[PDB]
Amino acid sequence: HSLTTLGVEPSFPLHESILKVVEEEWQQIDRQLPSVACRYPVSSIEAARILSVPKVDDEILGFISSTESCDKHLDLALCRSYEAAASALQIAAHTAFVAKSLQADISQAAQIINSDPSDAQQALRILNRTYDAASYLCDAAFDEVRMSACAMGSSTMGRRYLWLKDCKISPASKNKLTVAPFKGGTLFGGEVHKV
Amino acid sequence: HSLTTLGPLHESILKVVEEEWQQIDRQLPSVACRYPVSSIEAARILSVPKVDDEILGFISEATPAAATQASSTESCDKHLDLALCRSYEAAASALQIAAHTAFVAKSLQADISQAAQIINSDPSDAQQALRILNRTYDAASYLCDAAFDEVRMSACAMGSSTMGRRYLWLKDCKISPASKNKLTVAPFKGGTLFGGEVHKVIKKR
Repeated sequence: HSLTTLGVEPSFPLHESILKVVEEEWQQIDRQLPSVACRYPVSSIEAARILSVPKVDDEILGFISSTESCDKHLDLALCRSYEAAASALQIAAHTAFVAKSLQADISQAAQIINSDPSDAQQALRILNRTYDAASYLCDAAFDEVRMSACAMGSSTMGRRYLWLKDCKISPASKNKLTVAPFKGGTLFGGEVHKV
Repeated sequence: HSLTTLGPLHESILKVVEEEWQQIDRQLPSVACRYPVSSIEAARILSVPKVDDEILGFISEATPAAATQASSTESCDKHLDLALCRSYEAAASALQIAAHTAFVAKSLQADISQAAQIINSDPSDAQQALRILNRTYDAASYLCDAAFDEVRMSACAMGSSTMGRRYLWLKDCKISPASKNKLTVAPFKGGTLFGGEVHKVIKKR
């Protein structure tokens, strides 16, 4: 009857908690990306290499060794976008595995319930596991949301530096415009009183 | 007990990522039909932010013009802006999918408990529980599908990020334009920005 878990026990409106998650990440778009290493462990050396931010080949660096400040900021933005997306992928990968196990468990319980509705205790034990898996999936979905919000914030931060790189305004005004909170809609939000 | 749904796990995930990476400079697939979202709020959030005319006008007026320089970064700049826009869009799409995933996950858990109560009370209602479980079975496959779509969107974002960085790092790289073109459009393989193609143009120490 009352199962239990250690976790959370033509229009599709956006959930209010999703909006809140996005808005809070966007209050400070230039921050470190949350690690997902402990909750969504990467399952292999291959995935591991493919998930890490790709390095600039030494071969290319050999042929290189005042927008340099811009160049570093743009690189950082792109690196964070990649990192936020890699994390979302790691989570999605975990979700796939869980969705699958949950599916196998449902069939199992169905098979028990069918073979004479009396082995309730067994089927109810299996359902208790599925219920937990469902809670986990809902939590994983909110983590995916958070990562997307971070990726969107980094993209935005990058475009802010890019669009201000050639105009002649004090570093103060440029910095103010670049770190300002983001609300979606427009790139700079709208510092009406720039001067 | 015959459950059904109308339409190498790790291997499958790798395949999708690799397929998207064969052409990193490409338009993103739409999620509007499969993962529709509504509200003035989500519309503002999901669309790539645009530069406002008052800020754009201000930037322009503060942008000096003359002959001299001649080295207009315009090209590179457009490539970088496109990469960051695509990164935003790929992420926003993954967000729409995630939103649906939260909804389905929560619905699935309410159904599981409903089935639990049925078989907990008078087990005789086997067919009743089976119909509830048949629905949870579908929701679970939906979730697996959504997870693969999220993986796809993430791979696209990573591809776009990598494209942006290839243009950024080749900018002041003292190599010919033909070599730069080749490295930039090469398939992305992970590990390094140009790995898999780099050696075909520059040997290592």
